[PDB]
Amino acid sequence: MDFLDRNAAPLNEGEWQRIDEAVVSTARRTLVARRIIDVLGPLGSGVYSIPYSVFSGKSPTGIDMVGENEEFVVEASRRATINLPILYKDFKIMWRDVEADRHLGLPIDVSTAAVAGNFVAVQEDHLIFNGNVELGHDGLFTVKDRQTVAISDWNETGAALADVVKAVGALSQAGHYGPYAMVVSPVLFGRMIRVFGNTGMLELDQVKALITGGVHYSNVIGGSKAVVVATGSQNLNLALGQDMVTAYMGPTSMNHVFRVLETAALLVRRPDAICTIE
Amino acid sequence: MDFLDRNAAPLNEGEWQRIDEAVVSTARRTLVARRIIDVLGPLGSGVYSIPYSVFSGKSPTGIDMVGENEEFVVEASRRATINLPILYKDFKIMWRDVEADRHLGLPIDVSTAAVAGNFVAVQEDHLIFNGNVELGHDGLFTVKDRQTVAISDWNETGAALADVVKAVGALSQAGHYGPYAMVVSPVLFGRMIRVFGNTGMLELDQVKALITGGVHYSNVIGGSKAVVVATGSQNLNLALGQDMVTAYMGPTSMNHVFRVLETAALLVRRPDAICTIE
Amino acid sequence: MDFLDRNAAPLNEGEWQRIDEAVVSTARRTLVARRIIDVLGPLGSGVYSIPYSVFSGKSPTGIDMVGENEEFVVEASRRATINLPILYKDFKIMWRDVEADRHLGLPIDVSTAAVAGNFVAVQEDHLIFNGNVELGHDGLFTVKDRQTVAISDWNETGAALADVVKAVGALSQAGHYGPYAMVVSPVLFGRMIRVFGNTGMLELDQVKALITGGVHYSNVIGGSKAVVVATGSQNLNLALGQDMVTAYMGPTSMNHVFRVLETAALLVRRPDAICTIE
Amino acid sequence: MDFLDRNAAPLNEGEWQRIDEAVVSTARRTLVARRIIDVLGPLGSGVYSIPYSVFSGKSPTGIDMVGENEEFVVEASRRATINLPILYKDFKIMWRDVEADRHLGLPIDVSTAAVAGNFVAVQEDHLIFNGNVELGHDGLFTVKDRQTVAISDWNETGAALADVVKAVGALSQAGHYGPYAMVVSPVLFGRMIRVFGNTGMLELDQVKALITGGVHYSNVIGGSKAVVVATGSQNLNLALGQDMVTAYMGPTSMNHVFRVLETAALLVRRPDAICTIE
Amino acid sequence: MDFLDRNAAPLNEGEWQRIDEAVVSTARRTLVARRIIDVLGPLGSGVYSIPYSVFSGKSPTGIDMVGENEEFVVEASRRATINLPILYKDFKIMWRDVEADRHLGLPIDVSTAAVAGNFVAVQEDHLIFNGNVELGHDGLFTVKDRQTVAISDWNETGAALADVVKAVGALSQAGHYGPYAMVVSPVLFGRMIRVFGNTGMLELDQVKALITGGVHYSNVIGGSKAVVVATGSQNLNLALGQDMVTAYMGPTSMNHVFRVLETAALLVRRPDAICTIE
Amino acid sequence: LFTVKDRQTVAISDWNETGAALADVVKAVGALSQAGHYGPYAMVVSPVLFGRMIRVFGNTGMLELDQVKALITGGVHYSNVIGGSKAVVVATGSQNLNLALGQDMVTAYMGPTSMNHVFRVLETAALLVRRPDAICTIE
Repeated sequence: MDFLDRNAAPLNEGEWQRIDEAVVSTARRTLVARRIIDVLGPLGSGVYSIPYSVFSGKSPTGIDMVGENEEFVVEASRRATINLPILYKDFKIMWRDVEADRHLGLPIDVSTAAVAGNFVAVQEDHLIFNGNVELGHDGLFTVKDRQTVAISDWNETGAALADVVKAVGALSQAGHYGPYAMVVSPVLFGRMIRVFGNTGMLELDQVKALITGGVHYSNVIGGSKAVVVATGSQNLNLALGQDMVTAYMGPTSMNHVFRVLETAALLVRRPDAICTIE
Repeated sequence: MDFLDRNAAPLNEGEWQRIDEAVVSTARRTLVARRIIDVLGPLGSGVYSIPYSVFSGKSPTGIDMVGENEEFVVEASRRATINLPILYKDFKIMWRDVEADRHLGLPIDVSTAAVAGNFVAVQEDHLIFNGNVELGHDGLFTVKDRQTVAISDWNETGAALADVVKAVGALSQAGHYGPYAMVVSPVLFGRMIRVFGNTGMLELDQVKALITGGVHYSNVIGGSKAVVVATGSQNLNLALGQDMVTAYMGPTSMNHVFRVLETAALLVRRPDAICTIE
Repeated sequence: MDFLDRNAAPLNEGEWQRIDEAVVSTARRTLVARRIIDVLGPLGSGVYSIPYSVFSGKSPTGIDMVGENEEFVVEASRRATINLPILYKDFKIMWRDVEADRHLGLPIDVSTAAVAGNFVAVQEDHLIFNGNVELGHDGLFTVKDRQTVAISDWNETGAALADVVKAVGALSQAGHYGPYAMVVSPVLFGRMIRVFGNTGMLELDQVKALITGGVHYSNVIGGSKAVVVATGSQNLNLALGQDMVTAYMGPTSMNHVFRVLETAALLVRRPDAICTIE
Repeated sequence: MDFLDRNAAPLNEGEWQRIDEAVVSTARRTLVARRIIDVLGPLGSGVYSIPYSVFSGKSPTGIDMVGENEEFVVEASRRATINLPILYKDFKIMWRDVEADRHLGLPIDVSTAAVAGNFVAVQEDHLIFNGNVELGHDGLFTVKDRQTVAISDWNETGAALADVVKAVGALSQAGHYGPYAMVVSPVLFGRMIRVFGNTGMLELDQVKALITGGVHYSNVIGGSKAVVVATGSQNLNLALGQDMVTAYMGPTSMNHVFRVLETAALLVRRPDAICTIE
Repeated sequence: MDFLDRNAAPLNEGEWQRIDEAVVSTARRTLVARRIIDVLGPLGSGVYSIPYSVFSGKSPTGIDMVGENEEFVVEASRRATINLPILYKDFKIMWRDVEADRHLGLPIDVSTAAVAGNFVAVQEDHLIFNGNVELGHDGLFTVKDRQTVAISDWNETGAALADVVKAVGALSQAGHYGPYAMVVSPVLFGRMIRVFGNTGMLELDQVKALITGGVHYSNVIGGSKAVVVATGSQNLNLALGQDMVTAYMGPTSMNHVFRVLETAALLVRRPDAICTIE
Repeated sequence: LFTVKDRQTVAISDWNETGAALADVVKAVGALSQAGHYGPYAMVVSPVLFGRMIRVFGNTGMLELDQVKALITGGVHYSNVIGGSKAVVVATGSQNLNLALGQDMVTAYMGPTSMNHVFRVLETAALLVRRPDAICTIE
């Protein structure tokens, strides 16, 4: 394999294991998507593209004593295909710090790696929620066949629950029963909590009664928007390629340079399972 | 056995284990019934019908120093019998994807299986709650000897708690003490949460105090209805036959074709334990 | 051979044995034609068409002291070829019945196989007597030079003997001495069970005394028709390719489908050896 | 098995051997239906219900050169289930008679056992011919799609033969040929004992010459009734769960109670195989 | 591999050997594109898509004494992906012909196989030259950045040579030297068969003396059209996933269906290597 | 080939003109292309017509027969049995036509008559017109 040429770096196995931990544990905290979008794979380092079906059509289910029908198939409305981009960010580790570790035992400050891990995961969320124009990707706020609901004035105490009930209505019309999850921009999340009124309860918990998969803010979603997602590998997956990892790129100047790379793409297999409120 | 002729498919043991997981984990999330109706069996692949007792009559319990009575039996009001239908839905796996897996190692996208698992489980819920006319089955909203309560206007803050107290009254009159569970249509679930009033509490939690088995929405229950169920193998079971499984059916065209099949039926042994609100 | 398969089928040997026995035993019960007409063959599955000779004309015959002449040759009035169709019907054995046998112990319902056997035997019967229009076959009621005898009203006692006498006159006038056989539409066969005059045996018994090859009936013969045949492997043959057999065809849906097939054609070698009472 | 067992019962092997034989030899003289209908199985003591197929409808057969078409599949007009009742009576052997037998040789009184065997055999016969309304079991006289013939007086000579001719004239024209069988009520069976014309054998012996599979009568059948049956497991079976057997139900006071029981039901696979003269 | 396999198919090895050869030897006479373009691979049955690089642009080269500068890197004008279609047709061998072959030596009719091989080869040729709009596959006549020449009549002498000179005068001046190749429509290919002036060889043989890599024609190409190609894998390849092969798709009725399939697409790495005369 | 009812046909031109025979072959190959048949085509011509193809095709300065032989890569042929002005164009190969031989041409001894030895040449042959639309007749 060895594109991940960790043999040529100076960092010993302990320093690698601590870099990998400082990346992974920063991913786990930073990502919102992998809380509501299930991982597919990881597939392998070399996979450049995925063929995947779109199951955008509703169809009946077979029910009989014996099984005398063949019309009760599921058939792809189309076999789409998607290329897996690279998300990457780079951090230096100064050669003096490696020398200090290897002689004195003052250990490498891997927080540079953790900051790269954050700046990659932020981009991963941005790709997943907002899509990306220039790669020709689509995301939950761009995929064209999705459901949509016109957002009401969420400064009124009746608004957000009603709009959630509209969204779950439109998902139920598609035949996507629960469990639903929802992700909300901070501009609206700071309203669901803010218009409790004299009725004296947070709308966030009122909605969390219905949207049993939970609600999240994400600063990545610009402006007033929300998206309701019927969760599961039946509807979406996040296809990883090669999971979030740090690569060595040789030195530049005397310093060492490393790259965090991540090759993930969003498989929206069922746009009818997505309902944006916007 | 080998009606489940998984020897003839190309998919290796790993690809089968991942299909089985992608089915089972989709069932577990999708089903509401198996949360409030206990499984019976699975009985076996070959069982076509079940004889089962109806215990619809209340009777005294023996209490003595020694045991000098024989009138304190439980006797079936009738031995009914029910045929176990097949629920099924089919999905293709394209031969190219199997070739890609077996050579490149780009793995089978089993989400086709998961989508079939969903479209079967949705039908299983539909059969259990709404019955099925043409199989001659009955369900919780059709079984004829059940209790019933006239639903009030649940747009009023007093309504739903009062109607639940009526329903638990009528169950207690049958001698079905708790724990009760309740399933509610979304049209009413979006009202129990919506008429908190200035008293500023969700009726859903107020009812969840009394209906300690919990409350669920299910889009399967059309219109304004609810059903209250005194849970347990003493009152109901879901008899499986052969638990939710995927079968291979040979190829059609070059493609492979698979079937999810499930043979379950609802044993309403005690209609007096069911009380619909409608 | 091995155009059929025994081995990919799910059935064990005892099930094949019961299916084949139920087929052969329904054929014997139903193949009226193979009582009055000899089987040529069965020649084998590979035979597709057969050349045969028709001797409709009559010719001079040699009487001389030395035998000088050579004009006296048997000339086939036409020499022809007939194609052997397939006669087939498919019966479907449900997977659940195999599963019940293999685990519970209830034997297979081979009644479907017996009904397929009957529908094949009846199709062969209909072919032999009436002939398939699309294939351009000739049947005993549609061959061109047969002795047409006008039928009288068999409600008069002795009329069926009178018309049998007419038919056996017409056949005897054509070089076809006995033993004749006759097949009767059953509405007339019931009308032949009368005590004949003062005679002290049935009109059926007088007819059998005259038609020593026996009287039969079959559903296919149109209302109030009958046919008298001057039997023997000269005057007529039935040519069999593959004799009636069962073949598996793989699954359809998930149920096992089996085919009963036979290849048969009527060789009317002497169109004068046939008399239809109509 | 062991639902019946003989180790608990008091009797020595010879007393069982006599009680069994005194049952069986009283049944045999009374079982009429088992003469005209094939027994299926007996399938097993625990067989509670049977799936079976009813071929009321008719469909075309394949006649074509290559056999391309697929439509020519045998389809049951309905698939049905039957529930096997228990037929039984309880006969009590008083303990003193046994205790006498052990010491004074005076035989066990078996006459109660013979009476139970008679009552069971009579109930079997009645269930088969007349059916039972509570169990919803149609009988040979009451199945819906049976053929029917408006009976004449049978007080002319030949009217019984004429109606038998009508009945064979309606099993034929409906796919069934012989060997037929028939059962008549005794009032009519006497009216069939006439010398038929100048023929020197009884009209009963004519009807037997036409109905070669046997003519019987049972006092179970009321008024002017007869049923004509196209014999053979392709059409009808008597399905036996438990063939008639004696079971020890333990004591009562100190007397011994034994049960004769039988489990038996009529499978009517082809309704048109039945014709009733009525 | 095993997505196609021959153990399930009925044929003996010689019947496969003849059916394969009757495919391949009918393809060979018809494959024109494979004469003018290099086959790449075949890469593998499971190769679903290919990344490839399009060098439309031009950039400076390093010419300097030390080679200090870094800018002189080859950059693709775009990086692109192509999805390999399946090219196929289904040809049916009727079971009777095989069964005849086993018993009477009459050969399997291979002519259907040759017709399928022809239709596949024709579709390959059409896909390469003309492209397919639904798949979005540009062809040699339709790629955007190809060179073009406004055709003359070709009804003067030398006009075909003059237009060929224009085409080589536009592959040269664009980085491509020979050996060129060319394919013309037959209407024009006939118009190239003139004796060229006083020269004593055909104008076709002049064009072949200039276009040493070969001149061909295919009826697939409509009207006045010709394409001139700078051969070699540096510019174009035909990428093959599966080279043309026969696959057994199982039975249908009892007949055998076989599929000829091929997976193939045109890689246009250098668009300027193509010039169309049109 | 000249009788099968589902065959393609072209109206024959006056081959006493120059180029008319090539133009008719162009029509026939057009109709076979429209039918979905590509070459190698073959052709057979009555000698009364075939001789009319041995002309200088025109300014092209070569024989029209060599033009047709370049367009019809199975070659032009002629026969006695194609009576009058007719030609047939055929998309060759077992995919379209076959000639089935039972017994390929052989001599058999029939014995003496009078005393002169009689011999019989025999053959069994029939035409498998597996695709009538693969035939186009110019007539």
